[PDB]
Amino acid sequence: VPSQKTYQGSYGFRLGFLHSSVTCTYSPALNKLFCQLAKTCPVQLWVDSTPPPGTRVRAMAIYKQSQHMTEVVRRCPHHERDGLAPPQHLIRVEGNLRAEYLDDRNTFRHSVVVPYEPPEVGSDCTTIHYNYMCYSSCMGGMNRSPILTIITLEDSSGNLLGRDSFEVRVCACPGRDRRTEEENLR
Ligand SMILES: [Zn+2]
Repeated sequence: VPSQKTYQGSYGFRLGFLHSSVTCTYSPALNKLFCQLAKTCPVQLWVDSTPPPGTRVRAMAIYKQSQHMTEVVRRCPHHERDGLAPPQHLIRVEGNLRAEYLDDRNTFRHSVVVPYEPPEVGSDCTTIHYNYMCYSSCMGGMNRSPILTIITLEDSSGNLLGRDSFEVRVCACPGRDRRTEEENLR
């Protein structure tokens, strides 16, 4: 099972989030992103030093709870029904002409990878636009089992260079749900 532990590594890799009728909102308190289905989720990649050419960025979802971490996160039957992302994949990347949709031969886990690109002129960070294609309610079962998105910075061979992660709740009312959860967190 993929590790969720933060690993800034040698390039000082870490994620940043943007608040984007709320379609996508991030709670620092809960280290949790709340977003609507199939809407743009801007995730920022920050590094202290530019990684080597050929560096890649992979996004993968896993269940948070240890008791279900061996289960593969995938879309529900209803939702697995752009000609690029396989219908079974929860996470899609929007606006990248080099996204690769992968299925691990041994674990059957899904992931989407794009080349790492240095911040463009006029920016201090690199931003990736993710879309979540199924609701937490579809994937969580009775006791709403939460999922985590794990983002890894990798070299051309797949070797780990850095990792960061966040809980994600894909839901109809991101704004309301965040308030409810932060409320309960108090
Ligand atoms: Zn679904």
